[PDB]
Amino acid sequence: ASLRQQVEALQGQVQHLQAAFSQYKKVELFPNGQSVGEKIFKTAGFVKPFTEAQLLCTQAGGQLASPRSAAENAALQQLVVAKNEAAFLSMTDSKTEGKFTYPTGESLVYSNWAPGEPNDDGGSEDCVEIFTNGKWNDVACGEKRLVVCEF
Amino acid sequence: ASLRQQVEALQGQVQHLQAAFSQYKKVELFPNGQSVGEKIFKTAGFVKPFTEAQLLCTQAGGQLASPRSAAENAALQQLVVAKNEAAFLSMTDSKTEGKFTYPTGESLVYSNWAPGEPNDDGGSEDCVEIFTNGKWNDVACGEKRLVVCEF
Amino acid sequence: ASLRQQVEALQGQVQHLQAAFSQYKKVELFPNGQSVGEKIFKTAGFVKPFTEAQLLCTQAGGQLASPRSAAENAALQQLVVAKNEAAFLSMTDSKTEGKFTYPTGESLVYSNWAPGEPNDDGGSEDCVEIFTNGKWNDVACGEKRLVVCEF
Ligand SMILES: OC[C@H]1O[C@H](O[C@H]2[C@@H](O)[C@H](O)[C@@H](CO)O[C@@H]2O)[C@@H](O)[C@@H](O)[C@@H]1O
Ligand SMILES: OC[C@H]1O[C@H](O[C@H]2[C@@H](O)[C@H](O)[C@@H](CO)O[C@@H]2O)[C@@H](O)[C@@H](O)[C@@H]1O
Ligand SMILES: OC[C@H]1O[C@H](O[C@H]2[C@@H](O)[C@H](O)[C@@H](CO)O[C@@H]2O)[C@@H](O)[C@@H](O)[C@@H]1O
Ligand SMILES: [Ca+2]
Ligand SMILES: [Ca+2]
Ligand SMILES: [Ca+2]
Ligand SMILES: [Ca+2]
Ligand SMILES: [Ca+2]
Ligand SMILES: [Ca+2]
Ligand SMILES: [Ca+2]
Ligand SMILES: [Ca+2]
Ligand SMILES: [Ca+2]
Repeated sequence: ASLRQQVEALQGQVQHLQAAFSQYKKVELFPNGQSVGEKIFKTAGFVKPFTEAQLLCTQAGGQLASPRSAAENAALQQLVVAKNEAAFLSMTDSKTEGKFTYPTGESLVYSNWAPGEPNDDGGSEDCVEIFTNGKWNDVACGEKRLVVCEF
Repeated sequence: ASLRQQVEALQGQVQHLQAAFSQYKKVELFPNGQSVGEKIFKTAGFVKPFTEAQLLCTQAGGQLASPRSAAENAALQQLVVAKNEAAFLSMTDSKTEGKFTYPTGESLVYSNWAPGEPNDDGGSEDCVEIFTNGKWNDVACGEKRLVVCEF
Repeated sequence: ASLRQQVEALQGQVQHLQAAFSQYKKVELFPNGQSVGEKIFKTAGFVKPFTEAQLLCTQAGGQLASPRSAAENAALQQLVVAKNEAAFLSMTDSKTEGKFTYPTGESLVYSNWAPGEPNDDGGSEDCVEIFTNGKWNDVACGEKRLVVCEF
């Protein structure tokens, strides 16, 4: 009656929010965001050394891009191609050389290394970038690569 | 009194939600977006040729700015005025020389041609740009113009 | 009635909506935003003079950043440091010299002045900027500093 009518109204509000929010999400993701599954990649539009880009992500409430999938990597790669800038991933074998780990300290459930990589070139390459072709290369942490954080 | 305090719940949350979403809408629209009606113009902030720009928009789940009225053209000019870059529109007479149409193929319902426009200069100008003064000029689709999508 | 078949509905949506929005929050605030309480500071990412910038904010539905607590101030300081540009605050003493107020003509409830500030250098400094250390300074309103709106 008066409850029928006000739930019926609660109905319209929630539909209005889904359409509005839906169109808003599109707006947010253009042009510096990629959506794939339940994760979002977003670029900061610029480049920084690993430690500098790493802290950018953590405090924004997310973390460096950690594609655990060829699908996540291809989307991330869509972002890297776009800026025409190779980007850091979250992974680092700085604990123990030769074995790369996610920031929790876990081990890689997925990789997309480029031929010859990782080679720890110079005896000092413990971070990872992703190329415009989507493939991986371990590299020194002090190099400035595109900042892309996952959410 | 049960579902009374069950729907009074969702209602509360739906309300707090609408406030949040409302403040956040105005945050994304700053500074690279305009809201006019139910349409949302958003500029990337850089220039591209028509085809690259067109792709960008289609891929963000939208398309190139297609002002359909005074009010809409005015909102779009804002973005243009602000970036001091002439932007591209979706409209083309690539099919029938002299007949400009939206991507859907439909003929124009509004226009704002600059005095003496279009002129298909050089014997080839199939695309459209909006100036900082609002008026329209046709241009070669190879030109790099400001990218602005509509959602 | 059959209403309990429909509140079981609003429930799930509101749930899905709230979670989905909660993630785009972190998404949007990166890299140019910072929340603090229920206020958001958002940088336009460039520098303009007081008059021009205060308009970009007021036309975006907001206003020039008005930190009113040590917290709100610390948050704003975050942005300024990141972009490495001292930013304008909303407050001026153009009405009455030596007397700083908000756009509401209201008088300050928090300040974090640099030592010996404000000094109205050359008797021509009616505006406020905030340094990369969080400290305040009264500057020429004609000067161009970082644009940051509070929403
Ligand atoms: O910084 C120069 C060079 O560094 C990176 O790659 C280097 C090394 O990591 C690779 O193993 C070898 C062979 O693949 O090439 C470089 O020595 C990349 O950032 C690369 O793009 C860059 O030119
Ligand atoms: O790319 C050069 C020039 O192209 C466009 O305008 C040209 C033509 O379309 C106009 O009809 C004439 C008359 O003003 O001007 C040019 O010839 C514009 O995009 C223009 O800004 C640009 O310089
Ligand atoms: O652009 C010069 C200078 O202006 C501002 O500071 C000036 C004045 O307002 C200060 O009171 C004194 C003492 O700190 O310094 C200057 O004279 C600031 O905007 C400053 O960053 C700037 O370099
Ligand atoms: Ca090592
Ligand atoms: Ca290594
Ligand atoms: Ca290497
Ligand atoms: Ca033609
Ligand atoms: Ca033509
Ligand atoms: Ca022309
Ligand atoms: Ca004065
Ligand atoms: Ca003064
Ligand atoms: Ca001063």
